[PDB]
Amino acid sequence: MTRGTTDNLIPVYCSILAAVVVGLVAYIAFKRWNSSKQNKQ
Amino acid sequence: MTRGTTDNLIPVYCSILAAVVVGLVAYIAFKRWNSSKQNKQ
Repeated sequence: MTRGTTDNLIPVYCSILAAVVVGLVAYIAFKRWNSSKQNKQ
Repeated sequence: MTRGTTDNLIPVYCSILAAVVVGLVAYIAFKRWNSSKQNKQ
């Protein structure tokens, strides 16, 4: 619940990283699925 | 480069977490876009 009682701060790397990762995969996944084919992943 | 010579170990929480997060958002995003509408995000 407290997670180190940092209240959004300490976990800056895991937060910024996870964000870029999620969004990134979404930008490519949502784009590739927008119309692009798979052709053997 | 070595990061403790553990080769993917310490960052088990950030790894497992980021994974579930990314995939999750993808399962909902890829599903909602599969046909579901937005109607004001």
